[PDB]
Amino acid sequence: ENGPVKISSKVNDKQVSEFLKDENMEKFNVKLGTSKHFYMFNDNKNSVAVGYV
Amino acid sequence: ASEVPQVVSLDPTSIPIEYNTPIHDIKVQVYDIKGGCNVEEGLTIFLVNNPGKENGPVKISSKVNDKQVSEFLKDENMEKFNVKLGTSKHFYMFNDNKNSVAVGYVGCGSVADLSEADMKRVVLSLVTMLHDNKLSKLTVVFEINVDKNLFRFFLETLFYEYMTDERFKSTDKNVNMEYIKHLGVYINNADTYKEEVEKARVYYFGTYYASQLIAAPSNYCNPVSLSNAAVELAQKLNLEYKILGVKELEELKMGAYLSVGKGSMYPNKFIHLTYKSKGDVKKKIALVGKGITFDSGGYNLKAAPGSMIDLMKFDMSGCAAVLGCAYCVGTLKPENVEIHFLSAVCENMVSKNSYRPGDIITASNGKTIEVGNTDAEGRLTLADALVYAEKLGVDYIVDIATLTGAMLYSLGTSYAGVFGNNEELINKILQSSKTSNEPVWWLPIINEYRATLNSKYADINQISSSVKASSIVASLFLKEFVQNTAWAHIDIAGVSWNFKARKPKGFGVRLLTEFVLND
Amino acid sequence: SEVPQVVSLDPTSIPIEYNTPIHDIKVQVYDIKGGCNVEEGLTIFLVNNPGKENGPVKISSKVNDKQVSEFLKDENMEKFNVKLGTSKHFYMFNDNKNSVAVGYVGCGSVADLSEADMKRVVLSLVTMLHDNKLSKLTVVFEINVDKNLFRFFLETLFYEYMTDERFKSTDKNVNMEYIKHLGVYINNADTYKEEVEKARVYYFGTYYASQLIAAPSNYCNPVSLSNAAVELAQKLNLEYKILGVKELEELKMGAYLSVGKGSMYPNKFIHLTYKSKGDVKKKIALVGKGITFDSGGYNLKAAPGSMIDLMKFDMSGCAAVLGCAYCVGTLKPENVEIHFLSAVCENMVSKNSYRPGDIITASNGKTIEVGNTDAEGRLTLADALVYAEKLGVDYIVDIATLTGAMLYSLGTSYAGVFGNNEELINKILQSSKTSNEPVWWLPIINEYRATLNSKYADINQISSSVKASSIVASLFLKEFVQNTAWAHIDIAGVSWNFKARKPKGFGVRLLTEFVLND
Amino acid sequence: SEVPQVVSLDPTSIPIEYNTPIHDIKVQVYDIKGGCNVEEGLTIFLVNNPGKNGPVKISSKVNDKQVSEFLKDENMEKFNVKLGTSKHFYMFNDNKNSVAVGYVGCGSVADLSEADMKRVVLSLVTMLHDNKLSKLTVVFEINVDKNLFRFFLETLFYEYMTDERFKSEYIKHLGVYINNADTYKEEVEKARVYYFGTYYASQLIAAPSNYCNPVSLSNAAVELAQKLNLEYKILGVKELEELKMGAYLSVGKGSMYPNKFIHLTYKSKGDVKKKIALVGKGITFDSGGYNLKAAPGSMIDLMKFDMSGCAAVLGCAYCVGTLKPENVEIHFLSAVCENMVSKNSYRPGDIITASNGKTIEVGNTDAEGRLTLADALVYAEKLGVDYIVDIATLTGAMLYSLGTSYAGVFGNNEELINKILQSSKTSNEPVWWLPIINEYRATLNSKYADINQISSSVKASSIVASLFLKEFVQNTAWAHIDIAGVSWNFKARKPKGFGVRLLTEFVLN
Ligand SMILES: [Zn+2]
Ligand SMILES: [Zn+2]
Ligand SMILES: [Zn+2]
Ligand SMILES: [Zn+2]
Ligand SMILES: [Zn+2]
Ligand SMILES: [Zn+2]
Repeated sequence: ENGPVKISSKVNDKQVSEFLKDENMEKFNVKLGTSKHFYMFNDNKNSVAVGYV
Repeated sequence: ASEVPQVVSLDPTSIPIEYNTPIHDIKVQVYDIKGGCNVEEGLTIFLVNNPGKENGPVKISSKVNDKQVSEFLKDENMEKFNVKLGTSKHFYMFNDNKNSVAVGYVGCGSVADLSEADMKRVVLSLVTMLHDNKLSKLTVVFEINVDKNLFRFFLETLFYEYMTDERFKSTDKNVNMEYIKHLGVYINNADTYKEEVEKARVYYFGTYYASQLIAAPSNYCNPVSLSNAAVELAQKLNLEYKILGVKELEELKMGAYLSVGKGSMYPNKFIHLTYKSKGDVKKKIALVGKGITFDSGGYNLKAAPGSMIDLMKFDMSGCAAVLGCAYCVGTLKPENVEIHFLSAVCENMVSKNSYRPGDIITASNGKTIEVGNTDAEGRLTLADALVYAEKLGVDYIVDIATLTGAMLYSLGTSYAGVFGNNEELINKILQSSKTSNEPVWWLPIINEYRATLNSKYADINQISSSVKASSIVASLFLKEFVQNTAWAHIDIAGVSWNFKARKPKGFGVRLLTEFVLND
Repeated sequence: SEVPQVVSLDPTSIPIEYNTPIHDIKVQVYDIKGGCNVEEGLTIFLVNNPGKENGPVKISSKVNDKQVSEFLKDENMEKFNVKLGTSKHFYMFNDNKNSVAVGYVGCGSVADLSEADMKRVVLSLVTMLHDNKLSKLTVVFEINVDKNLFRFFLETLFYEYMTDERFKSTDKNVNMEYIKHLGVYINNADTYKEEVEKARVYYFGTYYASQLIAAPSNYCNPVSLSNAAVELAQKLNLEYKILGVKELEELKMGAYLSVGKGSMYPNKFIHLTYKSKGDVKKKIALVGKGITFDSGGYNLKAAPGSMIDLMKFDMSGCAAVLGCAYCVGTLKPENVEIHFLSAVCENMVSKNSYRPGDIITASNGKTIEVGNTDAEGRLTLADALVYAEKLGVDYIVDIATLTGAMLYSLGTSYAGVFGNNEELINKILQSSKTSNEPVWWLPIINEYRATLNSKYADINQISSSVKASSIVASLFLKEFVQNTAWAHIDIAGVSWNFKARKPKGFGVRLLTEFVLND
Repeated sequence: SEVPQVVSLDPTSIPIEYNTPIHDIKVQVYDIKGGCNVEEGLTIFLVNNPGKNGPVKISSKVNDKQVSEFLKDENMEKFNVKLGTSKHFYMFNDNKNSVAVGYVGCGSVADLSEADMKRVVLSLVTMLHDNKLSKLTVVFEINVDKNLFRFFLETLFYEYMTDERFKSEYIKHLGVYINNADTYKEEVEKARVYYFGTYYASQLIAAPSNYCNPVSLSNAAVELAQKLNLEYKILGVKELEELKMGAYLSVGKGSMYPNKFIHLTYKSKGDVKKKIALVGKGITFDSGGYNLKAAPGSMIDLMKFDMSGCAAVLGCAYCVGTLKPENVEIHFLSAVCENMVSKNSYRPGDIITASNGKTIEVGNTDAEGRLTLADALVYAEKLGVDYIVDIATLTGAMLYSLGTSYAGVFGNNEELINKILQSSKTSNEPVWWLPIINEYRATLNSKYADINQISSSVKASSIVASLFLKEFVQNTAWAHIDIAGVSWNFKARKPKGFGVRLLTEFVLN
C-alpha cells in the first residue's frame, strides 16, 4: 500500500528510458490519484513530457 | 507534575508537544543571485513574474552556471509556460557533469508588490512539489522583488505549511514523509536577507507551537494540561512562571473568571509567564490571551445550526498565540523590555455546578455583572484577567481572543480586528501587522452602545440586549475593566482556524512578537 | 451489580414479567378434515375469496352441529364481504341448547397473504379477544398458509394480545381476562403441531425484548440492564460474563468508555455464551447497541423532531440480542457456539462527558476524532466489534438503532442490512423471510470512505459532507472488522411502533432464525 | 410617467411636503457676553459638570431679577447634569409675564459627541412636544465648535418635525446664546438646508412601496429638479434595453412598475476642478424575489427603505441645488426598480449580461443591489468623472460589523476614502473605513459565467459585495458607503435620512 512507483514497459528512447530507471521512480508512490510529470528532451532533442498516475 | 483529573484511566494526562521538528534540521544557505545559480542535487525552482500582461510568458533571467541547463532554459524554449499565480512545471535534464537534475518554476502573477495572501499561494505551490517526492534539497531562485519582511514571511510560511502534525496518528502514519535536509536560496543583495533566516525559523516554531496547542483536542488540552504545558515552556526558556489556582483566585475575588469555570471537571488555572530583560527596563508589556479549552456554550448551549460546537477546542487560540509569543521572546531575548504573558484558562461546560444565565457575579474590581448569555464567557474571564494585568503596572495591555463570531461577518477569515482605548497603541499594533504580515484592521469602540449595557440590577450587563454588533459591544464591556492604561484588543475569532486546510493558523504569534520588538 | 440512585425512590431493577398469561394457554391443533366442534367460547373463521375483490363469505368447513350449520348458510352470510381486516360477531344456541359465539375475519382476495397482511388479520382477531371475558378461542383456517406463516400467526397473536402493565399503578385494567384455551382447525394439522411451542418461545423472546425496550431509562440503565442479562443467563444456564470499567480500561476500549464518561451508571459489557454439546461447527457473535438512554451528549437532541423523549429505545439492538439468547437458550440448537454481546452505556451531558472534537483511542489502537457526540452508537460498536473478532468467530452480526436516515430510506417496516460478505448477507436475507421480519440489503459505497479521513486522527467518527449517514456509519464500523464475515442491521427505523406506541421487539425472530437454520 | 394601478384606490404620487413648520421659524443668535434676556416663551440652559451626574450650576447672566433669583445655585443644586435629564418650571418674569425656564444635562465630558448631541436635542424636543409656546431660547453653557452648533440646529429641526402625510402648534421664533456668537451666524441658514435635505430624504424613505414606486419616485425627482432648476433625464425601459443594462433590468422583470433611471445633473459657473458622480440604491421594495425574505428576522415589513441610498442622493441634490457650490459638476444617479415575485421574475441561477459585457451568475435574488448598482456604476464611469461615490442599504451583515450608528465606506482609492472620512467629521454623520480584502475575490469566480453575484462560502458579505462592485469601475476613484444598518431608526420607528449632510459636505469640501 502506497508502495513506490515502478514502470514495467520498455520505451523507445534512451533519454526517457534513463528517466524511467527504477531508482528514479522510487521517489514516487502509487497512492490513488497522485501524479507527477517532467518535461525533458528525447533522443532527438525535441521537447517531450513523461509522467504517471 | 501537576496531576490532571481523569474519568477513566485512558483519559490523556498531557498535551503531546514536539519541539524538535524536521524543519529544525534543514540547513539554510542564502546566495547572491549575481554570480550565477548552480544546479546541484534535488529540486531547483525559480520564482518568476511578468509585469504587465496577465498569464504572460515565463522568461528565466538569472545566470545559470551550466551549458546544458542554460540551453534547456533558453527563452525560446520557456515561452510555452505562463506565470499565472500558482502554476508550476517540473523539468528533467542532464547537467555539465552528465548528471540528472530537476528544476522547475512557480508563477507569481503580473503584479509588482505581492501581498502576504499572494505569497501564501506561491508557497502552497512549492509545498505541493515537496510532497510525494523524496527530495534531499530544495533551492529557490528569486526572480521577483520582496522586501526583508516579506522574504522572512516566505521562509516562515514555507516552514509552517511544510510541517505535518502527526501527534494523534497511530495506525495511519504517512510512512512516506521525508523532509529535505538542505534549502538553498538565491536572491539579490543576499547579504541583507541573511539575518532573517534565524528569525524566520524562530517565528515558524512559535506559530507552529500555538498551532499544536490549538489543534490538541479538549480532552488532551484542558486547563490543567495546558497550564502544565506553559510551565514546561517557561522551564525550557528560563522564564519566570506562576500558576494561580482556585485558592488564590478566590482570594483575588475573580468572580467573573471563576463563574465561567464552576461547571468544569478541571479546576481553573491562571497562567503568568514573565520575561524580564537584564538591561534597564524601559517598557513593561502585558499580553493577555483568551484561554477557553472547550466552549460548549454553557447552559446557552451551542445547538443552533452552524454553531460549530465541534470546533470549540479552538476557543483557546488567544492563549496559544500568547504562549507562542513567549517562545519567540524567550528565544530571541529583546534587550530592554519586561513582558508578562497572561491567560485565565478554564472550560465552559454544562453541569449541576455551572453558572446560569441571569446569574449576577462580582469581578475582581468589585463591579457586579449580570450574566445574560453563558456562551459569552470570554469577556467574563478577560475582565478579571485585565484587572490583574493593570495591577502589574505595565505600559501596554494587549489581549488577543477568539471572542465574537460576528468577526466572520465583518472582516472574515483573513483580517483580524483591533479595538482599543489608545490611538498610539493601536498604531503600534497596525505597524506590527505590516512587519509581521499578519493582517489586522482597526475597528471602532462606538460609545453610543454603552447605554445598552446598563443593567437594571447589577453594575453592568455582560451582553447587550438590543445591539447586534457583538464584536464592538464586547469591546465596550472590556474597556470597563481597564482604568488608566493603554489597552488594545484583537479579536481573532474569524482568522484563527483555517477551514480550507482543516487546521489552525497559529495567528497572532508573529504579530505580537513584532509588537514586542517595536520602537 | 448494585444500581446507583440519586434518591431512595429511584428503582434498582427492571421489572420483568416471565410467566405471562400467554404461557397458560393450552393450544390444540385439529385436522379440518373431520369438522369443527362448536361447543363453547368464540369460534372465528379465517375466510378468503380468491379473485373477487371484496367478495362474499362462504364457509368451506363442515360444522358438527346442526344449529350452527344453519347459521353459517351462504344465504345468511351474503351480507358480509371478505375485506381484509373486517370481522363480524355471531350469537346462537347449539344442539346442546348452549350459547356460543361465532365469527369470521376477512382475509382479502389475494391467496398469498403478506407479512403485513397477516398482521392486519391478527390485529382484527385480538380486537374481538379484547374487552371480552370468554374462556376459549377457536380459529378455523380457510386460507392456505405455509408452516412459517402459521407460526407467524401465533407469534403475532400472542404478542399483540399481551398487555404490558408493569408500570401501571392506579390504572391497571381490572376485569381484562385472557382466554385459557386455543383451538386451531387446519389442513394437515399434524404438520403444524411442531410450530405451536416454537411460536410460544419466539413470542416471549420478542415480548422479553419489548419489555426491556419499553422500560424507561430510570428503570433500564446500564447496571440494571446488565443485571437482567445475568438473571436470564442463570435461568437458561448459559455461561455469562459482565465486564466492568476496570476490565474495560485494561482492554483499552477507549471509544466505548468515552461514550459513558458522562453517565452516573458505570459502563457494563454483557457477554453471554451458548455452546452446544458435542462437535461445534458454527461460531457466531451477535452484537447489539445498548445505549439505555441517548440524549445526544453535548450535541444535545434539541432540534425539532429529534425525538429525545423516545431515546429509551436506543438499546433495542441489545434487547433483540438478549431476546435471541432466550430463544437459543430454550430451544438448545445443536452444533453451534453463540456469543451474545453488547457494550452497554448511557450517553449524557455532564462535566465528565466527552466533547465534540475529542480524539479517543479504540481497542484496536485506531485513533478516532469525534465530530458529533450523538454519533455515539458507532463508537460503542467499534470496540464491541474488536472484542467479538478476538473470540475467533465465523460470523459477526451486529444490530443497532443507529441512524435516523433509515426513516428516509426504508421507513418504518423494513430494516436495512449492510455487510462485507455476500454469503453472510444472503443468510441474513433468507432469515428475514422465514422470520417474516423484513430486511432490505443496502450498499456500503466505498467512494464515501475518503470523507472519514481525519486531519489529525486515524479516522473521523462522522463524515462532514456526506448525508447518507446509514452508509457512512457502516463504512466506519467496517474499519473495526479485519478478517471476518460481518453484517450490520440498522433497525433505527423499524424498532418503535409509532401507531401502537410500543416496541416491536424487532430482530429477535430474525436473529434466532439465522442461528437455527445455518 | 403614468403610474400603473391595480385598483382605482392605488395612489399615483408621493405626498411631498415642501413648506414645513420648520421653515417658518425666525432664528437669531446672540452673544452670551451681553446678558440673557427672558422676555417670552421657554428658556433652556445647556449645562454640564466637569469631573463629578453632578449638580447643575448656572453661569450666564440673566437680565430679569425674578428669573435670576430662581436659578440661584441653592435652587439648582437639587438637579443633576446627567446627559439628557432636564427640568423646567413656570413663573412670572421681571415684567409680570409668564415665562418658563429649565435646563438640560450635558453630562460631564467637554467634547460632546454627535451621539451625545442627539440625546440633548431629544430632551429639548420632548419639552416642545408638551407645551404650546411661540419662542424657544437656548443658552449654550457648553463648548461646541461651528460644525457641532449647526448639527445641533439640524437635528433639532429634524426631530422637531413630525411627518403626518398619511394620517387621515409649532414655535415661530428661536433664540440662541453662545460665546463669539458672530462665528456661528453663518451656520443658521446652512442648518435649514441640511434639515430639509434630510427630512426630504426621510419623506421618500418613509413613503411606503405603494405610494413610492419606481414611477412615482422618479416623477418626484423630476419635480424636485424643476423646483431647483437642475438638468434631468430619465431613462425608460427602451433606453435601458438599448444600453444593455441586463443586471439592472433583471432585478425589475417581476415588477408591475417599469424600471426608471434618474440622472439629475448639476454644473456650476466657475472653473470645474472636480466632477463627481453620486450613485444610490433605489429598490422601492425588496421582497427578496424568489429568495423570499421568509427567514425570521428578515424584516420584510421594513423593505420599503431599500431605496435609502437613492433618498440620500436626492436629498443631497436638494442641498447642492440650493446652496449652489462653486467649481463642481455632480451627477445624481439611481437605477430604481422593485424586486418582486412573479411568473416574470428572474430566478436564482439565472445568467445575465451587464451593460459592460460581463456575464453574471445570479446566486440569490435578494442580493439585487449588487446588480442594479453594477449597471449604474458602468453608467457613471461613462460620464467621465473624478469621483464615483455610491451609497446603499446593501448588506445585512452591516448590523454585525458597525451596528446602527456608524456606516461602512469601501473604495479603491485612499485619497477619495479620506475625503469621505473628513466629510463624516464635518457633517457629524459617523462613518468607518472597512477594507476590500482581495483574498476573497476567488470566491466570485463563477464556473459558467464571468463572475458570481455572491459568494456561497465567505460570510463577510459586505466585503464580497464590494469586491463585486469594484469589478464595474475600471479606472475611476470610487467609494461605496453601506448604510444598511444605519439608515433606519428602530427605537423611533422612522427613517434617519442618513447620508444627505455627509454627501453634501463631500461636494463642498
Ligand atoms: Zn463562548
Ligand atoms: Zn467563547
Ligand atoms: Zn445517538
Ligand atoms: Zn444513539
Ligand atoms: Zn435585497
Ligand atoms: Zn436589497
